[PDB]
Amino acid sequence: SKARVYADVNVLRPKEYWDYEALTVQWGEQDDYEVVRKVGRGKYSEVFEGINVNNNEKCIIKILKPVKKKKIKREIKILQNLCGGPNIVKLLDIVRDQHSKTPSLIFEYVNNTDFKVLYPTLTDYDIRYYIYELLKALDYCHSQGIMHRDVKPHNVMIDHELRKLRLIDWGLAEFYHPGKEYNVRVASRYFKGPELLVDLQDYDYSLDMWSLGCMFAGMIFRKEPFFYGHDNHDQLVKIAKVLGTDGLNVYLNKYRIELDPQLEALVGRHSRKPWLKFMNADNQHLVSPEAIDFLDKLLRYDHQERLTALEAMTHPYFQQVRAAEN
Ligand SMILES: O=c1cc(-c2ccc(O)c(O)c2)oc2cc(O)cc(O)c12
Repeated sequence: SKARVYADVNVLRPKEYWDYEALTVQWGEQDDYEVVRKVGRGKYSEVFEGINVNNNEKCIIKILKPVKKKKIKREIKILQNLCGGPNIVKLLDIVRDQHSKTPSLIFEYVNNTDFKVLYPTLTDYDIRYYIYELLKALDYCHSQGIMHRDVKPHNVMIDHELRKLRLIDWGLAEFYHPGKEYNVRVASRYFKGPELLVDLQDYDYSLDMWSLGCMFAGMIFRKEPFFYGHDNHDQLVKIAKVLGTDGLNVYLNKYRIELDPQLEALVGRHSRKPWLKFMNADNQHLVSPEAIDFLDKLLRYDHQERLTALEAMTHPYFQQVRAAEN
């Protein structure tokens, strides 16, 4: 299996571009940046609104928890490679504590509203707009040879007033190389593509399109997370109970994959549930044939069948957003 688009990006570029292990970091001044207030946290970092003391401008200070240096340089390399791309978070500086050497990444500040509060207020038009903005970021990183591998609302910062969106947390992102077998313990459970869940390791940028599909279903159906598995086995069961097992079977057969007996037994057999069965009084104003058609084209078991980010942006679902831009 191989990407249908941008498969040669890292092939054609100098090794300096994707060989992140050979990076030697230029450390800035730790004292340029002061923590103002904690805003976020996760397994690998803590995140603070900060102040650049030279120019009194806001910034984000992402303090990294202990991890292998390889992973730090990977995230730094990918951020440098993508800095300036549409809707990609801007890495501004890289600094460290002198005594403990704990690194922090300094980013542009985005005046975010949390998705659990923001999304329920978004009109049908806003959903189209912000998803279009997120697609610009994904097509860009894909075009630059990078898979994000952790698309989810928690990693999409939205300053709603300015209608500004940024794709953040590149800490699980990787360079795409034709034929490479990747770790499948990426993404957050509710957003893991079937490839991850059945152990297909030669995946590509299309993994992000599945994750975007999950985010999008959660928005239009007002069911967050859309596929709510308690563990990775359960996650595949939850998918199969919507897409149906006949489709899973064709998929597995195509890529010569068999499930673990325990996993196979848990998935069982399930008819496909048509998308309209998720419409209700709460989500009615958001669910249209174009939304459904676009969703259907993202949530396919076969990663090769999913729309690319570039095709996604051209879907008639976005035609109003494109017209506003043109
Ligand atoms: O502007 C924000 C920027 C970031 C951020 C930026 C880059 C990252 O690699 C990351 O992991 C988080 O994270 C936030 C997290 C928040 O809760 C609120 C925010 O405004 C931000």
